[PDB]
Amino acid sequence: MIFAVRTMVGQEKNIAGLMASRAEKEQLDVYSILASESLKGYVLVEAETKGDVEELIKGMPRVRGIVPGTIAIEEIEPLL
Amino acid sequence: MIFAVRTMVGQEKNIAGLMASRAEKEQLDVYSILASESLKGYVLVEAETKGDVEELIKGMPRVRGIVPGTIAIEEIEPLL
Repeated sequence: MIFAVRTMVGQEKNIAGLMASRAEKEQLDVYSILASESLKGYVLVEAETKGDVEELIKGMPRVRGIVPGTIAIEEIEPLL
Repeated sequence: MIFAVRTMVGQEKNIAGLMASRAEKEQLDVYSILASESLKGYVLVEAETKGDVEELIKGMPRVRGIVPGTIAIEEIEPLL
């Protein structure tokens, strides 16, 4: 599933970097990460479960939470 | 411009994490980063110049280099 993680605007790359580090370190089932200045205040994360992402972002400063529901891949390209 | 950085297969997320950290730390003009297990051996990087990406990946273990030319955004979605 693709999830949108809501972040402070401008912290997208910083949080994506922290996510990638934590995902491999904690061996979370996180498959893809997208950060872009063109997508303000969101980091897109492909993961097996919502639980994976909840654990991924736990205690992360400047992360607000996960957008309810999932993101269809079709939503992504136009936003970029 | 969008660049494809060629990596060792399986190190895509690890390198993306290192990239995000280095980009903000060195204040490189790197705008977007995409890593995905679905895209084997490549990390996609949006940057102002090729120079930015060359500096981004400098001395990075498990990075082979930059794919010649640039990537049209249309190439991205089908590969995912």
